[PDB]
Amino acid sequence: VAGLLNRFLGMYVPKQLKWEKVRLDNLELQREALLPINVIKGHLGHLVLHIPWKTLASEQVKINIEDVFLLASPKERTQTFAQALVTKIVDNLQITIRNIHIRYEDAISAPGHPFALGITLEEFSAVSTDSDWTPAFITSIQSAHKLATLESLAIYWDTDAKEHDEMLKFFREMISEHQFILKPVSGQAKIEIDKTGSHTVPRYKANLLFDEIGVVLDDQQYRDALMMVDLFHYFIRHQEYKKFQPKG
Amino acid sequence: LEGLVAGLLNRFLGMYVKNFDPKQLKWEVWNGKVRLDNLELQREALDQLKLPINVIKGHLGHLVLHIPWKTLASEQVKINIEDVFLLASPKEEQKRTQTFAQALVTKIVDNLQITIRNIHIRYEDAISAPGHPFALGITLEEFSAVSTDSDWTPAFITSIQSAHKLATLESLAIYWDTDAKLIGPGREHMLKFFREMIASSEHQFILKPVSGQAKIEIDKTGSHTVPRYKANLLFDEIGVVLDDQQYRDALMMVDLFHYFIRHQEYKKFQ
Repeated sequence: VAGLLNRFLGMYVPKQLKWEKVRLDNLELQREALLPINVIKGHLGHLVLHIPWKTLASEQVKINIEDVFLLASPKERTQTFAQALVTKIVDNLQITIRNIHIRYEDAISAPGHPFALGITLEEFSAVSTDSDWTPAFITSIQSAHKLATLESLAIYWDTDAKEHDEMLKFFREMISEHQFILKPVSGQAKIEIDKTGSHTVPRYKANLLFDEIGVVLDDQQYRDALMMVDLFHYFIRHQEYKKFQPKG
Repeated sequence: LEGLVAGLLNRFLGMYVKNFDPKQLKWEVWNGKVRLDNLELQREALDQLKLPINVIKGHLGHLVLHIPWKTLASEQVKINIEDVFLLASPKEEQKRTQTFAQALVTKIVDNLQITIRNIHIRYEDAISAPGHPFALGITLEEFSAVSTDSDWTPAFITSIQSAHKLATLESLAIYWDTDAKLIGPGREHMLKFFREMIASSEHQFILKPVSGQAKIEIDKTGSHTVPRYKANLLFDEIGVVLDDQQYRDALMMVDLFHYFIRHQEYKKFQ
């Protein structure tokens, strides 16, 4: 239990953690946490895990994360029991995250016109539900029904734009006149994941109800839109690009 | 105005329609409405999109155009199209008159009201992913677009700075068939096949039918101060579904979207 958490945590991010409730603050992620983005800097403000250790496997767990930011840039026997434990505990957990700001700044691309790319979301909630989308603690084999809830989803992409205490404020102030492309939107998504692996049923089903999406484009963004398409293809498919890098 | 608009119509039509004849338009002298039935589209019809695609077959079942000649300056044109089917395949390797026609067309399309019904666009690809042919599809029960005011009320409007359009989609569905059975350029007026599409498990739908409304505001100023494009979308529950077969082909598909988008820049001269 505690050892698993500690080891995993150790690498992404110890004596004090005792796995009794838990509480953490001001965790700075590693530069090698993972996408080709090199994490220039990464920071998680506050984190909380509430484990019902005595009553585990009867009722769902809880983890609440407050203030996580991410900054990035382009770059040149016992184990089987443990695994089943991790499976059952992760299958019915509830995650609640607020104030998340992933901002990715590219300077090398579109040379001479550096841009900053950004995703803003100040509340996300994913929980396990039953076949009929009423939330519950169901343990099932055939399919997993997750329900996520998404408040203030916003994306900004602004062309021609550029210490720990200052940086945190900068990352958190945005959540209003930046060149947003996706106005803040709130909605709910019903994901259903198949575990049978059968070829008669889909791997993923999603029913997302969103309200009032507004998307805005400007002349700079419209000009760089094709360049941007190239960018996203690159994130998603970088290994295919790898052969073309020079080997003289 | 009747003769000029008629000739312009024959230019525009002539660009996209296979074997066009000016005799194809049927006019109603009683009101000045014009209708066309059973159009055939040319292979190069979708070129304006600059995609490496080839239109094996296209069909416009019924097309009707209502023009208010008498009140045309003060009232909008209307166009209804029914049964549009597109089967595309990937492609392997006087001064006053000109000015007046441009301004006239500008007024017409600025307040045009379009309603299209029973749309099926099908992309059959056997060349890429060889041995694993697939078919992509977009179906639309109805698509409509009208020009409106600042407050989204349909009205004839002429504004120098801004253009407001309200488009409604009813029953839009996208299907991605893996290892699909292709109609092909089999020349079997295909027509029946799209007939079945008007109307389930014969297609693998990544997008189950959804209806929605788009409020678009365009800025013709070109001013940096205001966004060139604005859009507000209100939709119904959106149901997306991923096959296990489609998920294995997903990365290849991302490749395809990019290759299509960027094809213009890799032109080969000869």
